[PDB]
Amino acid sequence: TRKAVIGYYFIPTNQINNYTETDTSVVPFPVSNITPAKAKQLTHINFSFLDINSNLECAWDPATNDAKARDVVNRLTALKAHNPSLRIMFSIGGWYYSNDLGVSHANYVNAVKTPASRAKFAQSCVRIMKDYGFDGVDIDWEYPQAAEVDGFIAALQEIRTLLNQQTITDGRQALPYQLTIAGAGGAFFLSRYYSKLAQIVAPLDYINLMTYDLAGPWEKVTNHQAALFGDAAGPTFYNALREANLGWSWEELTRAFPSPFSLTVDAAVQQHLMMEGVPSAKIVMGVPFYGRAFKGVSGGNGGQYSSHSTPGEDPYPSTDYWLVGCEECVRDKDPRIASYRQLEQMLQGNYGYQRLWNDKTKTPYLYHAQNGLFVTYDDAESFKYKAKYIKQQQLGGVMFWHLGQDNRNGDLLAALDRYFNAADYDDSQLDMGTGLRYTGVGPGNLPIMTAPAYVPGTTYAQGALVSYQGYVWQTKWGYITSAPGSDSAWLKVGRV
Amino acid sequence: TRKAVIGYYFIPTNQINNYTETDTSVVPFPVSNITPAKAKQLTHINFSFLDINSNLECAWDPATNDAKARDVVNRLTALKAHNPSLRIMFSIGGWYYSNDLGVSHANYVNAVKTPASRAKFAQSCVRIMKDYGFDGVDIDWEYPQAAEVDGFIAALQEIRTLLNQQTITDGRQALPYQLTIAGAGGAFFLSRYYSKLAQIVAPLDYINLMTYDLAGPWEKVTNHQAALFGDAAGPTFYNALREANLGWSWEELTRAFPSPFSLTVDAAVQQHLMMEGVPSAKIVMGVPFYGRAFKGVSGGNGGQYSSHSTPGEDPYPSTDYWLVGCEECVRDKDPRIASYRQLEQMLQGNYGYQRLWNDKTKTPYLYHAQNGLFVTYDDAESFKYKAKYIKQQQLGGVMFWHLGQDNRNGDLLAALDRYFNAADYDDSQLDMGTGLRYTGVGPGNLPIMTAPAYVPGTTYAQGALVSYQGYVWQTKWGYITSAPGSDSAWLKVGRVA
Repeated sequence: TRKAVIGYYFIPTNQINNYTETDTSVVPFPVSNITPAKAKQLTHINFSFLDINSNLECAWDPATNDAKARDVVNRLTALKAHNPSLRIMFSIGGWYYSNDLGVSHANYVNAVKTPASRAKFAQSCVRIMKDYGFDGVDIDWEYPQAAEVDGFIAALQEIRTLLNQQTITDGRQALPYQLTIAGAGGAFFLSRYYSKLAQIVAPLDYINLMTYDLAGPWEKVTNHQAALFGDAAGPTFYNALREANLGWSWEELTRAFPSPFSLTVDAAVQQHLMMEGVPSAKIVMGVPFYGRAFKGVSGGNGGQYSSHSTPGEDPYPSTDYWLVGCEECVRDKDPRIASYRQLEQMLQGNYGYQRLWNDKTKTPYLYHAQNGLFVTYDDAESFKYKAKYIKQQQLGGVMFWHLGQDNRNGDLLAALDRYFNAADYDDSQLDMGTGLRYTGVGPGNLPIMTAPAYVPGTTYAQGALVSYQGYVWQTKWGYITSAPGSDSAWLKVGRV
Repeated sequence: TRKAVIGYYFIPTNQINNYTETDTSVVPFPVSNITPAKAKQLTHINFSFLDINSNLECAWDPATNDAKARDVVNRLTALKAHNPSLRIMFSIGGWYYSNDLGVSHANYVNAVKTPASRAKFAQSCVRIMKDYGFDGVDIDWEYPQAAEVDGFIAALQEIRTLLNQQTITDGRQALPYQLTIAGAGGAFFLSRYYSKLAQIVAPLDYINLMTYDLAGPWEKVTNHQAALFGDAAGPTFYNALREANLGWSWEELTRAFPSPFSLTVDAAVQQHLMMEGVPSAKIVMGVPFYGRAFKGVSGGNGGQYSSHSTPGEDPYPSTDYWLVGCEECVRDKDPRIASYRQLEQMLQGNYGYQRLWNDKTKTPYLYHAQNGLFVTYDDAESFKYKAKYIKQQQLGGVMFWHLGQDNRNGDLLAALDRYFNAADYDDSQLDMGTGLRYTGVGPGNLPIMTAPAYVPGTTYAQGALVSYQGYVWQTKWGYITSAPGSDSAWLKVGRVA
């Protein structure tokens, strides 16, 4: 099965209301830049962002010029002429609109509260999809909290029901309408709904993990924002998942969630696979097409794992654009983020940057020794390892934020497509390194094992293994006189 | 309020059938050894054991000569003439009949299954009680678990309802029929029903903790079977309660169940107290009137915490009776257990036992330097600390297994009585020592705390404290924008006044 390649196309309301394909000053990345070749390398384009209004319905930004909006969307859907597998999805949410303190947060909370609120919300998602010509719905609520999860789940189910009916009604069996969500790519936010991952994922074609922003100025120690594997020399974090409402035992929690642990792309993917009912084929790995920059770093590790003096607040609470060479940072008034396109130019401009490589995390980074700058980002090389991991772990594919950040030749997207589909690319010898892998074991990723069948009447010593009801179990202490599943002394450690 | 003093009177079926008060080789401890003085020192005597038969009703072992049984019970209820507060309870169960692999285990499981079976069983309990002249019912199922707990709870509630009505019907308001259970005194068995303790204890007058047998042949390191507090030098154990179906977060389980931990009497009592809805007044501390012996002890620490080579199977497989001076052991064919009466005599003979004391555990032990023997037991001195602990912790009293193992003068029972009631005994300055206390905290013994009210729309740093909906909560990581509650970021750490 072809791996999914999901790229966000983000466009601000002001750029839509002023849409142009001839003036990068107003619209830096017009649809016209997605050439036929890029169109064939993508399987999905997530148009972003729409929101949920006080009427509790899916809707565009109130200031959007609907006529200009329709025209932008029509240019995207026209790209399907170049690739019959392409879907132009639309995304509702995003950090700005849906975070706890975001402008429209109450609407997300409220929209999923009742059967009637959900019905109306779901119906609006499909009407918007049909009216503008989209091929599916992606929800990016960052993020529902424990008490809102059941409602969120019911809303996704409602949408799934309506989309499946629409697919039949429109004769889209060949390219069914889809439903996806952008999911947390780190344990802190993931712990919000982790206990009910199976229910959340059931109605989706894909859960796109935002496995990036795993480091940033809000953290005290500089770090890679999307390390594939862990580096013992880098910071470690509290494993928030051991506090999710799983209802598991101490041994179960401890073996699934070692803490502290390395916040990596591999950790997030494995944490999802540990849950029963979360198929690997639905898990999509997100990657960033931008880097995060820090100032005030020390030496000795090329800028890595250093204290820094970068403001973590948003918006950027200053006017000092200190990321040397970053012209884009000036137009966007923030030196803490830089598109791969801009980073590539910075590197070729003799601005004092050195490109270093961390072979544990399998990610690149820039170090500016003169000014004390550090930049964590991804490139075509880090993408070789991530693509090989996606194939080995049998994941659904890759997702990225965002298309306007790739260079002019579209190298990052082309690389991803190459790694999955080129007949002449062979990564069989690609060395995945010795970086730290996440080793938790949960219900959904237990090893296959064998053991004598449990025998009613037998007394078992500590450490004894038996098979019962399809699993292999082990005793936590001795003189166990009752069966696995009835006597708490047993720990499920293997399957089949 | 007077502390309870509950003593088990255990008599095997063969002893009931051949009952005699003039032949110690037939009946080692007849009821006549319980003088009026001793009767006054007790508040309860638990006659043991009755059982639950295949018809799922409370019943005597079928081999019991019924007339002889009534005569034995009559001798016990006659004791009430000397103490208007004394109750002769009867106990259903015990290890032999009720353990998972015991001869009547299925009858316990099946009797509590449905409303109909529970009604029938409960009625049988009250019928036997009235028929034989008992004053209450004690259930000693060792131990219900899993799916059986809800049924067990419902059966206890039913017996309660029936006893309360029987009390009124018989005009027994001055001495109401009572209901108690013998409860696990160690975390491994306790973990079976721990999550539902409040429900189990609600219909009870008392839950008598079997806070002994915390060490034995079945363990590889020698140790005190009933240490009051922990000795950092002794073995520690896996805290099984952390595996019970509680629904607590990792932090909550870790704070409530330190592991490894010292298996002590104080641990069991505090573990019951960590659960909301379990009043100290209903908790009764059990103490042993017997000791456990081990052979093969390496010397150096008086035989404490040493490897040993004592058989663990039951019955005793050998014929080798290596407990020097324990003739009782010879009669009973087991050198691994001996009554305080017998241990006192062995201390008396010229056998070479050194009576030693562990000041952390507040318990005595014997050490036979010569033959490499170690005996863990309790005596009048260890009872001083346990009795003070009972008073300090506001527990309901003390329970013991069993009356027949006290010395002939009944010194152990008299000591317990003295410590709770004698005007001329004063433990106000008795030093409880520096032994390890159980310090787990569970929402059930959550302290009063004070913090600013949670403010919606605020972002909190790691470790921040706020008050919200009756509790004080702490953040486990930073940038917390969610409200305290089920949300994973907040930890309940205290109660709001």
